Amino acid sequence: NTIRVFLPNSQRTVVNVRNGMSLHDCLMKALKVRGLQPECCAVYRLQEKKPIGWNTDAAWLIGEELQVEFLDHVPLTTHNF
Ligand SMILES: *[C@@H](c1ccc(OCC(N)=O)c(OC)c1)[C@H]1C(=O)c2ccccc2N1C(C)=O
Repeated sequence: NTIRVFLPNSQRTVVNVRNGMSLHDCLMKALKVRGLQPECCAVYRLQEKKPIGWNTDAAWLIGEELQVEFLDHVPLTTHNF
């Protein structure tokens, strides 16, 4: 049960989905092997780009195309403690 995921810089990957798996868990490895972390990105369902969260249950998205974008490079609030 595969989902098509478009990535930044014209890249693209297919990921496998099991029931209950979150989007984060479904995409973690496919992003890691391309040098990307979900925490640095936003994800969308193509339907237009509709934003969805990283805790979306990916089983409901089988059959759709998703898109991953980098978050804009703006400073984060300090969290060192
Ligand atoms: C990726 C990363 C990039 C940008 C982030 O947020 C930008 C924003 N204002 O929302 C982000 O949030 C977690 C992550 C990578 C970084 O480039 C980076 C900078 C600072 C802190 C953490 C990170 N990054 C992570 C989480 O790997």
